[PDB]
Amino acid sequence: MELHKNDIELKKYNIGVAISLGNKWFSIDNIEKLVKWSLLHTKEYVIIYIADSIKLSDSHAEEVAIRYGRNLFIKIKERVSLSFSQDEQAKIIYATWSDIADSKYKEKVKYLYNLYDKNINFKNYIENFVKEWVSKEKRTFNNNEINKFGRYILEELPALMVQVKARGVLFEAYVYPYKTRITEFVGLLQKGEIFPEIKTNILDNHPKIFLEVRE
Repeated sequence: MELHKNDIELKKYNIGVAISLGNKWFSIDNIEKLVKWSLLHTKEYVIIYIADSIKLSDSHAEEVAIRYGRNLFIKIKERVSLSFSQDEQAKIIYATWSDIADSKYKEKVKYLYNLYDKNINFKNYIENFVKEWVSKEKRTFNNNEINKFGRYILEELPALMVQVKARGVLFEAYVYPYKTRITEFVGLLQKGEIFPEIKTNILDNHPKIFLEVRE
């Protein structure tokens, strides 16, 4: 379980663990290993949050937090309190969607929402994103559901792109087991190589660092 870079063993960064809820790789055991890896390599804190989710709330991410995320976090906490010492447990921050989606963050989401409504090339590219995901599944989805899912990605996009605070604590880097179409998309966005208007408006030359960590 190692990094797939000298600043990492110089422990320059706090590390987030970006959990994909319902993704088969994110067993409790694989989460515990990412948390162990992060505690060893982090500057100080490890931030655990739900990074995506592929009506009790107008915000999809918030609905995921209240319906499933809490019970996920309860299981992670019990596992950690058996696997790690009290002083290591003190370094872990369980960041709900509310701890992340502060004022500044919601302005970034609203910029993306309005771009998704007023720019058809952006809507279409985000929608084509969803279609390739669910082309991999047996289940089928209409165009209205596809357009709904596209909005849901946008809610999580700033957290992948910009360095943000979880309950007062900046984390510059996050770990994820493999490159995805999303992490490739974010990489182009941060460079201004795709939809340059987004970098100009919502990003700021401290880019969120993606660390690929797996067995």
